[PDB]
Order: sequence, then structure tokens, then C-alpha cells
Amino acid sequence: ESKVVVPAQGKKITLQNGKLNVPENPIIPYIEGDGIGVDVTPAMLKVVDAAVEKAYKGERKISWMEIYTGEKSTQVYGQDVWLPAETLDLIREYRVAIMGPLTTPVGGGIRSLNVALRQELDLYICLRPVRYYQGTPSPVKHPELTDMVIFRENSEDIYAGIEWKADSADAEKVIKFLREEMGVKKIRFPEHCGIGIKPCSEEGTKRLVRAAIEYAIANDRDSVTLVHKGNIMKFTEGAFKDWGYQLAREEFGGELIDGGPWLKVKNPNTGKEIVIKDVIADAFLQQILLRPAEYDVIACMNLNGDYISDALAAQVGGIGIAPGANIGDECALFEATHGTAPKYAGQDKVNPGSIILSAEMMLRHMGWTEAADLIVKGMEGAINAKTVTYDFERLMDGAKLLKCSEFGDAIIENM
Amino acid sequence: ESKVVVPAQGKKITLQNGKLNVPENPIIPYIEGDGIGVDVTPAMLKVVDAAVEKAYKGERKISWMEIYTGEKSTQVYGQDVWLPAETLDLIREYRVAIMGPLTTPVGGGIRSLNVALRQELDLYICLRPVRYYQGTPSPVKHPELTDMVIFRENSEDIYAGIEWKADSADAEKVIKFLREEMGVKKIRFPEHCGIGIKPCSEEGTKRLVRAAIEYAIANDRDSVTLVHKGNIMKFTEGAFKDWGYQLAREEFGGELIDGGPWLKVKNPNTGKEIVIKDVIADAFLQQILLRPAEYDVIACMNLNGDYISDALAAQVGGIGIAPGANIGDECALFEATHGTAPKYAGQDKVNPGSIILSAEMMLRHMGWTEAADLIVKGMEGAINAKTVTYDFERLMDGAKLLKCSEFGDAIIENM
Ligand SMILES: Nc1ncnc2c1ncn2[C@@H]1O[C@H](COP(=O)(O)O)[C@@H](O)[C@H]1OP(=O)(O)O
Ligand SMILES: Nc1ncnc2c1ncn2[C@@H]1O[C@H](COP(=O)(O)O)[C@@H](O)[C@H]1OP(=O)(O)O
Ligand SMILES: O=C(O)CCC(=O)C(=O)O
Ligand SMILES: O=C(O)CCC(=O)C(=O)O
Ligand SMILES: [Ca+2]
Ligand SMILES: [Ca+2]
Repeated sequence: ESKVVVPAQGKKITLQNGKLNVPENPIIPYIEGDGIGVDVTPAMLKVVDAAVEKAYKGERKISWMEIYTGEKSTQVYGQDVWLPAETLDLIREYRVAIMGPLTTPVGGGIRSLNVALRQELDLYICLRPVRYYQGTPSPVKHPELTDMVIFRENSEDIYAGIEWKADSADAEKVIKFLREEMGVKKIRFPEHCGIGIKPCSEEGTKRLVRAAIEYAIANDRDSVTLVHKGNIMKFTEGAFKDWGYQLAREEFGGELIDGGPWLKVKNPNTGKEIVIKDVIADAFLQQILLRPAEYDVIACMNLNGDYISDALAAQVGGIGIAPGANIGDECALFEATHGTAPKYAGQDKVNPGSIILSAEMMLRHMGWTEAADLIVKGMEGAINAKTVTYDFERLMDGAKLLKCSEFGDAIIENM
Repeated sequence: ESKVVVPAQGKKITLQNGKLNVPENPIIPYIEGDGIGVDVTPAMLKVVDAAVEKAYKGERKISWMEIYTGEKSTQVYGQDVWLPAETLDLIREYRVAIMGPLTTPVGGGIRSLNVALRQELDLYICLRPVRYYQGTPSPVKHPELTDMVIFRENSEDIYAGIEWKADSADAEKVIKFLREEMGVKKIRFPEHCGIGIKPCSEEGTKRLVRAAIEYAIANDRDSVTLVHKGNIMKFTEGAFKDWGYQLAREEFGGELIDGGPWLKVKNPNTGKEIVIKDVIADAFLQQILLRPAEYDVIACMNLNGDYISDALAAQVGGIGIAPGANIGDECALFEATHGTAPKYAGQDKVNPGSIILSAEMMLRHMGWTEAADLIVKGMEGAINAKTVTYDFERLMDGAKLLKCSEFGDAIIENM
């Protein structure tokens, strides 16, 4: 028995040959989110409606439709309903959706609801753009040199949750198989030993890298860097790097730069040379601090992407305003990237920036670039104005302290 | 037929009940290192001899004994000799050794010689202290707030090199076993798929965490933070966190702080309260930038430790001067932590700081704290004096440019 209400006014977005067809009255499912979701989601709804209204002078309007996942889903659908089947069906059916932060419970053997959503809908691209907003307090000297776009592989890697607990019958069984059937000698302590599996496939790697390159082409970016720990994990991380370079050669006319290993790919629209290169992951966490300007589009595996995105967000003072998308071939789910921060929930206190900027990515994904531009513009103005939420204000002098909802208004005020 | 020459003057260090017995004329094996090893090692030898000579007025002297691993080993012992058996025997026999950077060849199925050395000698602690040297050009505003000591688990994790290449008969076999015998459903693309294994054991985790806590006690440090990605990898990363906390409760009288989950451990020598806490790895890469002062001793798994150490080193401007040790129960191997940088090899140009500070850790490990203190003092003086190698100088105004060997002298000059 669904508790979802389809808006009476409103039409579903359609997908016609890899191309979204967005009506002027699209229905957008949204998940409020747990904890501070109660604060940031309404700020996002208001800010989005304003930008859309201003951009198209009332010709277009989103019909928001609440759907459920997480703690609130249990309150709505009952006890063990953390992720209702219909939520998966609805996101797929309506093609574009957005969500606040989710609470995954502990003690019940439930795995990350965020990851569940990504894997279940096969949203194989985790897209995390990272730029600096002038006026943001940052811990680094030159945050303005950071302008990157992370394509993080979302469907494979150790992140896929294949593992067995130490001393479990399964763990014992897997370890037996490995030592006796596979002749594995390098397990240091085979007893009381947990075991995880890290898969990385040619198809998985290539759909991710294909998207990263298409994005560099579509947006006239300077380069795509394959980031990997291939010198230690040759057949997963190293294979990802090799497949990445290969895809570039096979589908995009990638050709050797000097002695290699870097390649150049010609932008078929602008004729610009896009550099395809690679950096070992540990060095890369150094290079983003020391030479951020040399990096643009990044393509990498699941776990590394997680680390890199977070490291970048912190460096530009954007820990609380980092936008993110999960994109597959059939639908897309945009998200607040921070946690539920239950301590502040309901206080109208936290920064709605992250979910607002994810909504910006959503609008842009929908082809409503004018409205998306107004959000970027509003965000830039409000931050420049030093009219900000506590998390920014406490790090600045002469800022005006705004509530969550008030920061929403300040964004609108600057549109 | 050994090509190693045991020094005529000199005595071997001994181990008596977990306690090193160091004679006044200890023999120390050293591996020159490939590439810039030719530049930094002699700078290290000279700087160490000076500190030892000054500290003990000639009463003590190290008898350096060259041993081999890497490219130079092939030149010495022949074609496929990258890591001679005797090198393992010698390091174990002489208890304390140091090395420059190593070249692991590509194309021959040889795995990291660094990792080989660590695993083969069971040097299960990778010890990476990270502090700021006043005067070092850093990309962050307040590098002086960083004063941490990383205990990185060295013997397990995905870093152990257990994996099979996509399309290999073994890969196919492992994937078959997993899908059909283990009922694994979450491998997205089972074809053309590489597979790695990530082990984490109770014993492996606890010997690492035990060392981290003993170190916090011995050095009156404020806290030990377990860093892990346990919310996604429950049975490896999560188990490491749980075992860590458990070890603290079982062996060190760890007790709940407030509602937990943090614990307090009483320093049995100073009565100081040592906090045992934990942070998810992705957040931790943010927290080291945003709140570096809240962190002290870190305990974490192999791969995470790799990332964290490198990220920290970059933030304090120490990418080229980061010291490191590999420590086991029977011996210890100190190392330059940077690469071989072949482009500058032999130019007497690069920064010998990393290997010099690893030598500082070696001297301290040997109980020769007075000599170790003189190196710290020299390094602080030379850097403060702005008398530095190109890698520092190019980032500063009004520095004096020194060659590698000259920077060695500047350190001595400041002792
Ligand atoms: N949008 C936001 N605006 C301001 N602070 C945030 C935001 N999101 C997260 N935080 C901070 O990060 C944490 C994220 O919550 P959690 O990781 O427990 O789910 C919160 O405790 C809060 O930390 P703080 O106590 O420093 O203000
Ligand atoms: N001790 C050092 N002093 C100065 N620069 C170093 C040092 N170690 C490494 N580097 C730099 O880091 C790289 C490490 O070498 P590799 O990772 O290829 O093995 C070198 O190319 C050099 O980069 P750079 O060209 O910026 O001067
Ligand atoms: O999603 C989770 O629940 C943990 C991993 C994470 O933060 C992410 O994947 O972005
Ligand atoms: O050791 C290697 O060869 C690569 C990994 C690394 O740099 C390290 O483990 O410190
Ligand atoms: Ca994250
Ligand atoms: Ca490293």
C-alpha cells in the first residue's frame, strides 16, 4: 500500500535514445533525508523553486513528490522498511531525483543505504565536482587553484560489500579454498581473519572512463587523470588504469604524447587537446595540495573516489557545501554528501549548501541551465556577502550569522 | 658467493628479551638505494657520523656495511637478483638497518621490493612520524598544528598482493567459487574481472595497535586514533577498529568515556589520560586539514596508512623530508620514503632530508638519543637558516640554494 502521492499537476520525464525529455512540469521525487535533512531539504525546495521561477518566468515548475528511504521510511512504512521497493521503482520511473542525508542503522546487519541505492539502480558514476567559492574560509593558502570533477566508479571495488567475518564458517571456508585450492601463501594470520573481495572489471572500468572522457569533451576540460594504486594492486587498480588508457585509444583516438605513457585526445568540437594521464593514488593526495592546478577531470575506482572527493572538499572549505550526483544509464539521483548530523537536526542551523548545489547539478542534468546558473550566482553572492551559516561564520571575521533557512533566502536574494 | 664485506672493526647489535643491546661500535647494514640514493645516502652517512661523533666525543662509531637490494643488486649479484637472500639474513642478524629508495622493475612480474622486505622480515609496523619544521614552505595556513605519529599495519590488507588477472584461469576459478560456492551475488561484471583479496586478522591488528599504545605511553602522547573505513568494510576495517578498542580494554585498562565509544587509558608512568578514539578514513582525510591539533598517534591498516602518511607529509611541506621506519620483533629497517627520482640521480641536487630523518629515527631506536637530538637540531637550524635544496628553495624568497651534499653540511653546521 503506497504512501507516495503522485502530484496531480505534473508529467514524468522521459528518456529517448540516451536523451532526457523534460516537460515544463516535471515530477521530481525527493527524499527528505534523516537528521538535518529536515532543515536542508526545505531550504533546497525553496531555492530551487525560486531559480526555476526566475529563469523561465513561470513557464516551468517542478512538481515535487516525496519518496522515502532511511529512518523516515521506517516511520512511514513500518519497522524494517529502510528502503522500500517502490523507492527504487519510482526513481527509475521518474528518471531524476534528489535526496538529503540518510541514516543507515547499526546492529541490524543493514549495509549503507546510500550504497544500496547506487548499486540497486546501477548508478555507476558518482560525480563530484569540486571548485572554490570566493569568500569560503579554507585551511589552504590557494584554494582557488582547485577546479576538479571527480568521476568515481560506483558499482565495483572493495566498496561492493563482499566479505566474511573472522571466525565465521564462511570466512574459514573461503580461506581454506584460497590456501589449499588457490595456493595462496601470503595471508599472514589465517586464523581469526576477516576477508573482503575487491572486483574490478573491464566493462565496469570502461563505462566509468567513457563517461569521464565524454564529460571532458562536452565541457571543454583540459585533462582526464586516471588515479589508481596500480603498483601494488596490479590486477584491479592497475587494470583500471590500463583499461582507461585503452578505452581512450580505442574510442577517442587517443595517441601517445612523446614517449608516453600520457595520451592526447582531440576534442571533436573545439579541437582542443585533452590530456589523458595517470597518477598513483598516494602521490595524488599530495599533488592535489601541491599542484592542484595541473588537475581537471579525475577518473578512479570506488574507494579512492570516496577519499579524493572528501579530501578535495575539505581543502576548498567545502566540507558542508560539496555537491554530488549518482548517475546511471536509466536514471540519476542527486544527494547531499554530508552526514545526518543528528545533534543539530531541527535547529534550522546547518549549511544547506551541499544539497542546494546538488540541486544545481540536477537542474543542469535536466537541461535547465539558466536556473542552474542562477543558483551558482546566488551561492557566489551570498558567500561573497559574508552572509553565512555557523560553520562558515565561526571561521571568519565580520560575517553575518544566518540560520539554515535564512541562508536559503540569501541565495535567492543574490540571484 | 657473498659480495658483502663485514667490517673488521665492529660488533653486532644483540636482542635480549625485547631489548636491544647496542655496543659502542655497532655494525649497521645499509642499502644505498637506486636513482637518487647515490646522492642522499652519502649525505646521510656523513651527517650521521658527525652527530654520533659530536654526541659521544669519539667513544662511539658506527661501522657501516653496504648490503644490496634493487637495481644495484642486479649489477652486483647478477641478472635476476633484485633481492638476494643474504640481504634478508643480514638485516635480521644485525637487527638495525637503513636504506635509500628502491627500484622495483616493471614487465617482469616482480612485486614491490619495499613490500617484499617488509613482509619477508615481518616488519609489521610502518612508523611514520609527521611534524612541521619551522621555515618549511607549506601549502596550508597552519602546518605547525600537525604533530602526528602514524602506526600503519604492514603485514596484511589488500596491500599483501593477493590477486588474479582478469580472464586468467585462476581469476575465473576464484569467481566461480565465489558465485557458486559462496553464493556471492554482488559482483557486477563477473567476466573480464580482476579479483583481489583483503585479509585482516585479530592477531595482525592487535600487534599493530599494541605497539601504537605502548608508543603513546612511552612518549607521553595525548591520544591514539583508530582510522578505518568500517561502515563499508565491516569485517576487515570495522574488525580492525573493534579489535583495537578491545585490545585497549583488555591490556591497558581502557574504560568508557561518557557514553563511549571513546576510551581512556591511564599512562602508568605519568598518570596522563590517553584517549583512544576512532574516525572513518574519508572524514579523517578532512579532519587532518581542518582540525590537525586534535590528532596525535594514529593506528590504521596498510593501505589507509599509505594514504594518510603521504597526505600528512604533503601538508607540512615535508614530501621530501618524511622519515619512516619498518619495525618488527626481531629487527628494524629505516628508509627514505620518497622515490628514486632517476631524472636527478647523480646531480647532487635532491633533498637528503627524508633519509637523514629516518637515520634520526634509527639512532633513537638504538638508544643513541643524544646523537638523534643533534640531527633534529641541525635540521631545524639549516631549514630556519633558509639554507636549503632546490625543492624548498624554489618555493621561498631569499633562500640560499644548496646542493644535496651541501645541505648535509648545513645540518652538521647547525648541530
Ligand atoms: N551541511 C552542514 N553544515 C554545517 N555543518 C555540517 C554540515 N554537515 C555536516 N556538518 C558537521 O559534520 C558532522 C556530520 O554529521 P555526521 O558525520 O555525524 O553524520 C556534523 O556533526 C557537523 O559537525 P560539527 O559538530 O563540527 O558542527
Ligand atoms: N628527496 C627529494 N628532494 C627533492 N625532490 C624530490 C625528492 N624525492 C622526490 N622528489 C621529487 O618527487 C619525485 C619522486 O620520484 P619518483 O616518484 O618518479 O620515484 C621526483 O621526480 C622529484 O620530483 P620533481 O620533478 O617535482 O622535482
Ligand atoms: O555512503 C556511505 O554510507 C559511506 C560511504 C560514503 O560516504 C560515500 O560513499 O559517499
Ligand atoms: O612501497 C611501494 O613500492 C609502494 C607503496 C609505498 O610507497 C609504501 O608502501 O610506502
Ligand atoms: Ca564520504
Ligand atoms: Ca607511499
